[PDB]
Amino acid sequence: SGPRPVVLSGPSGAGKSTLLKRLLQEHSGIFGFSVSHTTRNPRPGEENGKDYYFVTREVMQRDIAAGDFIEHAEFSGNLYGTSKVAVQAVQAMNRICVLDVDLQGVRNIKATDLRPIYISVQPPSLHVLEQRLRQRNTETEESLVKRLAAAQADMESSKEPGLFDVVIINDSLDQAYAELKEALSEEIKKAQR
Ligand SMILES: Nc1ncnc2c1ncn2[C@@H]1O[C@H](COP(=O)(O)OP(=O)(O)O)[C@@H](O)[C@H]1O
Ligand SMILES: Nc1nc2c(ncn2[C@@H]2O[C@H](COP(=O)(O)O)[C@@H](O)[C@H]2O)c(=O)[nH]1
Ligand code: ALF
Ligand SMILES: [K+]
Ligand SMILES: [Mg+2]
Repeated sequence: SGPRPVVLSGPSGAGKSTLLKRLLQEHSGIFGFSVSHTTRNPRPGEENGKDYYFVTREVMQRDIAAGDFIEHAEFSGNLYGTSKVAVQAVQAMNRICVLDVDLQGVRNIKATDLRPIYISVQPPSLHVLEQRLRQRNTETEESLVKRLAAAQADMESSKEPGLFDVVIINDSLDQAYAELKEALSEEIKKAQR
């Protein structure tokens, strides 16, 4: 009836992070980022407590047994999870929770009662995704290949009926960001009432 959380997914290197950062900055009073937990090493320019909760695998696994995570899955040999407190933190600020998860996270979230909107940020082609991943250069050659492999599997699943409410083709960043705003108009209107 009113505002609902937002689940944004897609293949690695498809522009999900950049689209969210512009959305969060331009709409700080509407959207709050869900800070997931990860076991991978921090990228340059990454800050703990904002992009992720950078923890070791022992710390992450101790939290899984403690039940701190609404969802969790492994990706590229590193652990990821959405903590229950991460969603509650955004809810405590009267903001729409925006989550960045993989395909496994989306299916896990389909079980939960958050009832979010599902947005898939897709590249124009698989080859373009490789170039954008290679330009970022934050992954090893082996990690890039398996990230490419998971991209195509998530690419085909993006066409699953009823999985993604809205699919964004990330060809032009301005065009993709405009489409993101348009699909979020109902959420922004609901939050502002
Ligand atoms: N519209 C676009 N055109 C060209 N490159 C883009 C576009 N959007 C994003 N990128 C590339 O994607 C990279 C960042 O991707 P990122 O959002 O971190 O991937 P993920 O979706 O896994 O978070 C940047 O290096 C940027 O060059
Ligand atoms: N299941 C799940 N996946 C996540 C979570 N956070 C990030 N991911 C996904 O894991 C991958 C990690 O990408 P990175 O953040 O290392 O660039 C991305 O596909 C991202 O969407 C999470 O909390 N849970
Ligand atoms: F969210 Al990414 F590579 F930046 F999976
Ligand atoms: K996240
Ligand atoms: Mg990201």
